[PDB]
Amino acid sequence: MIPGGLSEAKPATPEIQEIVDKVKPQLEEKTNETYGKLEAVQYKTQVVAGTNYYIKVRAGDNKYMHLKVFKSLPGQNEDLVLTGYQVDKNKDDELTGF
Repeated sequence: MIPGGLSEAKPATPEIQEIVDKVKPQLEEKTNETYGKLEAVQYKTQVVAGTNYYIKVRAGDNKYMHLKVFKSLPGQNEDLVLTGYQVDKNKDDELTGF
């Protein structure tokens, strides 16, 4: 029905890859490097004042990049955010909380 709180990793989808595909550029200048297609692989979602996001996304090459976005409900203007990301994080890195 409505499982809130960091749950297991739901396998990414077009929406998961959208969060990352929406913060991939926010990641380029928010870290100090340039990432590439973020082929989402899995993503942890939870609830609070909207819905945060966790996403183990393939950073193009064999490298990976964890992602942490926040959902600020539907309100036009800007939407979602890149609340964090574990750069250079490999697959073994389960998202767990973040």
